[PDB]
Amino acid sequence: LGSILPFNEETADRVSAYCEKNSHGIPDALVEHWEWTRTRFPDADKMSSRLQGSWMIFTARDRKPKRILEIGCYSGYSALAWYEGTRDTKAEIVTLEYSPKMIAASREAFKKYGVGDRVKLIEGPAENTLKTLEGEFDLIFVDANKDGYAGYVKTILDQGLLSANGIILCDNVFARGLTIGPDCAPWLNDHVRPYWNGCGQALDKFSAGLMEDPRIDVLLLPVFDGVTQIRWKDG
Amino acid sequence: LGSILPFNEETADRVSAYCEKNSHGIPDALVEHWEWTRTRFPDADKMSSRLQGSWMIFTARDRKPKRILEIGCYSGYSALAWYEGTRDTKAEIVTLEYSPKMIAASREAFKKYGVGDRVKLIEGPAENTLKTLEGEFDLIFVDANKDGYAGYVKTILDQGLLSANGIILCDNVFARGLTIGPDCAPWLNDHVRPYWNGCGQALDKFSAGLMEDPRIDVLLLPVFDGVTQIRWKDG
Repeated sequence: LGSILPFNEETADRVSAYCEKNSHGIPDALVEHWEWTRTRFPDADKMSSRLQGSWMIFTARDRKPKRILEIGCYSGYSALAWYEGTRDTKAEIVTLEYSPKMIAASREAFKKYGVGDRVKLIEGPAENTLKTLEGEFDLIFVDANKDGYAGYVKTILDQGLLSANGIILCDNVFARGLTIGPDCAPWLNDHVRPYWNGCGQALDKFSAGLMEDPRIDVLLLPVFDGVTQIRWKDG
Repeated sequence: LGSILPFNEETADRVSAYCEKNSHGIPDALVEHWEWTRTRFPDADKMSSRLQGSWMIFTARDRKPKRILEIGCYSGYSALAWYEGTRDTKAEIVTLEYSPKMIAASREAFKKYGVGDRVKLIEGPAENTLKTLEGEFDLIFVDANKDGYAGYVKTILDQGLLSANGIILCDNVFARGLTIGPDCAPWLNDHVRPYWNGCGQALDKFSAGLMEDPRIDVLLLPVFDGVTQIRWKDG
């Protein structure tokens, strides 16, 4: 038997709002950023919910990571979540982004937000800029091109970019359900179905490959759009 | 739009099985106890998958708590998961139960598994026994009587049973969706619906009440049957 409650669209949305009502919210400045991102960007679908911002901030305050790595910055929403969750420690936040528009968008938001230089944006293809990083990170958040997740994790592990007691959090691993199977997101609009199906197929192979890597513990958590947790096996 | 993917019953079960297939499984000895629990208590109407077992183990290996408290032992499945995930740190596990058949099942299981060295089962009304505990716990798992959650958490916080860096995880907070409202679980078996509706009312009052406590950060995570994370507010 299963670990997922079945909801229709209306009710899933309603239960999300219930979680937000009954979870501490994100700071006002991050709400304003979120609303702005939604207003400014057509592809604003790539950005998390307010609840997910709460989850990122909770996670940071709980784990207290010393360095955070983020693969995929988009409009900086999640970077600013990590920044908020780490004010007491002034953790370093390294975030990688490929898209010139998102790069500009992010520096813009980061500028505006008043973040100090502990937030560092590195520009260029992540598969390459990842390889150049020094040291190790306590929390790594992966949410860039879905067809690149397998490569990213491989580089993280190979070069020891994940600290001993760190975790990798990979986002959107379900591809709305299409990671599991083509008939698993019947509600998707026709114009985005080819995209999610492509992602789903790549994330399926990604997920399978993780199970073949004897260095790590893997937990695919059925929350949000699917979150894979990865840690170094103790073992 | 929200943070929860909509799935019909069939598809939700398929996605659940996908998560199990693509997460490290629980040990053979724990699979055996899981089977035993489903047989001995076939009317349990209990959500406790292998995946949740994987989650509990991953969580303990990750967080490395020095001591674990759980309120609601049932058949000892979760206690044994905690045991597995804390093998190399020798963590103390204190579990509270009041049902005589559950106490019986758990003692038999704990003896068969050989986990008595560091699993301590405390018998009696958890309301009262919880208050007798001393020290602090790094991880607290609450899954007992749902009308009790508010009183358990208040005792935990008032007596400082939660360590500074610890977390409380409260399970089944959604009551199958009925916490959010009576129309939120149309798939549910009507023979258990009065029961879960009653739980849902209590858990709604519980969730609202958590938001009024200035001492804590709260996140209601839409995973499994609803998991509330609680920590001390910084700080």
